[PDB]
Amino acid sequence: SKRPIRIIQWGCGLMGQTLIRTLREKGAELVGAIDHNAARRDRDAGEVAGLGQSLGVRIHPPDQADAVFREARADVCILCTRSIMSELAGALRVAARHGVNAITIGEEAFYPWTTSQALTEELDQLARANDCTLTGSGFQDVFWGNLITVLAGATHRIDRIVGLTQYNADDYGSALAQKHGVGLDPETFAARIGASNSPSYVWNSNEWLCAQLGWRVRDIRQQLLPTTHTGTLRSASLGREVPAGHATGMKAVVVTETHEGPVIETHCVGKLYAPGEVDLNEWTLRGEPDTTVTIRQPATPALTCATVLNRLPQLLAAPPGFVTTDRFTPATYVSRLETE
Amino acid sequence: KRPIRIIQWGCGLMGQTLIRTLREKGAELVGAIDHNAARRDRDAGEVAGLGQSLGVRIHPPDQADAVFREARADVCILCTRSIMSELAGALRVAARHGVNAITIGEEAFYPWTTSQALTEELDQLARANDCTLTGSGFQDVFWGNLITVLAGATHRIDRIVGLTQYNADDYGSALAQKHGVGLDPETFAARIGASNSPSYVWNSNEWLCAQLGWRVRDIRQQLLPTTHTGTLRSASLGREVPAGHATGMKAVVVTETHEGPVIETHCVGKLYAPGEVDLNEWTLRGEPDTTVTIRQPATPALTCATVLNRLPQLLAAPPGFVTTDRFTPATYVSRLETEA
Ligand SMILES: NC(=O)c1ccc[n+]([C@@H]2O[C@H](COP(=O)([O-])OP(=O)(O)OC[C@H]3O[C@@H](n4cnc5c(N)ncnc54)[C@H](OP(=O)(O)O)[C@@H]3O)[C@@H](O)[C@H]2O)c1
Ligand SMILES: [NH3+]C1CCCCC1
Repeated sequence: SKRPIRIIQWGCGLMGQTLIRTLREKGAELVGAIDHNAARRDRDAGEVAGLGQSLGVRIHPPDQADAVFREARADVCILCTRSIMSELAGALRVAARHGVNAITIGEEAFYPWTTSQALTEELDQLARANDCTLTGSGFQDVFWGNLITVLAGATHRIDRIVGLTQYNADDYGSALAQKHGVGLDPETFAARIGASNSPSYVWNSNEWLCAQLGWRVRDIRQQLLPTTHTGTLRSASLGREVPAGHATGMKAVVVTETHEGPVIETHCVGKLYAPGEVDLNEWTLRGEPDTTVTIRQPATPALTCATVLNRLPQLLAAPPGFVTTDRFTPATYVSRLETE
Repeated sequence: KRPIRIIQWGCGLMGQTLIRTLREKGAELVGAIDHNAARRDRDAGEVAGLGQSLGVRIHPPDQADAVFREARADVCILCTRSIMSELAGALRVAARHGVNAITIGEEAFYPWTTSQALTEELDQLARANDCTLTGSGFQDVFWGNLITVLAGATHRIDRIVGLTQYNADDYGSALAQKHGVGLDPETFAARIGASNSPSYVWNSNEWLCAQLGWRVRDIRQQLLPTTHTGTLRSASLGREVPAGHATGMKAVVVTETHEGPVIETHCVGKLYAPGEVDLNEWTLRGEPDTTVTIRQPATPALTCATVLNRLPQLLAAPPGFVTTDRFTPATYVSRLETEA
């Protein structure tokens, strides 16, 4: 006897709407919905997600999260809100206090152990105390992660791993556009983005690779450079026109040096696209032998959401704590989001 | 910790690569078997092209029991033949001496339906003697965990479509022979086409179904000769193949599941005209559609490196004939060492 996995969606923006539609297609049940956005509070989650039949799941503001957790009897909270642990920790604490497993697409949560050590250790203790698992997943899990380590499993010697990834700032909400400096003039970009040099998404995903490959990080160097176009580009995400020479987004170059010798160099571009530009994911393992993998035009948003859903049975089965996916076996295709 | 102790059975092109590379990863060659007249009584290091002899004389197979009793080996690597009926002799010797065996023999990757009785016999023998037998090679990642790791980021799979191509000349006589290299069209039809023996991707498609949790309903295979407009040399057979003779074999395997998804795999093993390269391109068709390309895979080096990376898992695995779908994916290993 199987029952649907019971999901609270926290963040009912572009990604959250995709997850609401897709979790139901896999046989899961939406049992709670939280969003602070004015336009969405009090609407039916089904309606907002573009379903034709309302779900009977009212979107609550976050100040009512404890009420929606107590009512919902959920197996899992999916959190699609912000990129950094400081801005995710509040929602993760709520899920943990209620003993509800949580998975976030928030990029830092993929591997936050050094970048937000104290928040991660506190959440790990709380999740342990309440007998639930927290984790970070998304596009990184396969495409900047297990894709590379499965190919490393066919490699005799690795000298260097080199990654090139690119995604469209317009496909995601304002947390991503903001992190990438979309619409900033060159001087403001340098001063706000370049100067503060906050860990890019591939800072955390390169640490995940080292953890799964069994390497120890010695140093990480990052440069954030504005991306630019010769014409004006419109940001539907931030609702701003970006004139030629203003930042259309950010290229991050991260070089991860290990004690063991190998280095991971990852170029990560989030920007507005000129006509004919597409998502990229290309990796080379340099050593013996040299191997290059190319994903032809990854459907980055769809792939993000599908790995989150495929992870859910492993998240339920996982031991309690904040357990990053480097400690899991790779995500497997799940036909139905149901549990015994 | 001590080096893993390896008997190399088959000291041809792949066996020479393994002898050189296993030592580079900190394993120790303790035995060598080869039936080739040119290699019998020579030092395995010398034959592998090392400048310093290893003190390991290549024995003919009629002396295999003697080399196993003497060597006290942890692992036998078997690089000889493609099909279980031709591998069984060596696997029986390894198992009777309680030594773990891993073969690049392609049927051994997943032989449970194609050679059921041989596999069940070897499984009980291996169990009686407290050792693990398995099949690995290029298939393990590039026709296997590469696909299932991408499947982990997929919402719905309708069809998996594979195109792979390798150079018949990179592997020695047994593979050239299996691919009908140098056969005239009539002999090809009669020996190869007519008998329709399981191509390598018959067994690898069954492995994919086992790891994705699908049940095979039917498998259909067409074997067609490959041809060139010019004469080509097989360095493995040392013969010229004139225009219109078989330069190798294209296999098309359609694997239908009870669940609905189908795996359609196109597999070409042939002599290469100038400019031709190895290929490995897969599409997961469904939601979303994902295409992965390996740019000119170094198929031989990848075959050997995944066998070595598998060794710690082969030692750890329970006794019996345990196909690699029951293992977690191969992981990059720096040092081939074991306890006590
Ligand atoms: N790991 C990955 O592979 C991956 C993939 C895609 C996106 N992401 C990231 O995950 C996050 C969500 O992406 P998205 O594109 O769906 O952004 P989005 O369209 O802005 O949607 C997020 C929703 O959450 C709301 N929100 C933000 N903070 C909240 C809080 N504390 N409580 C309740 N609701 C809150 C937002 O409201 P407002 O609009 O009012 O702020 C919005 O409705 C972003 O930071 C993005 O970078 C990660
Ligand atoms: N951070 C998300 C947006 C695209 C890159 C990886 C997933």
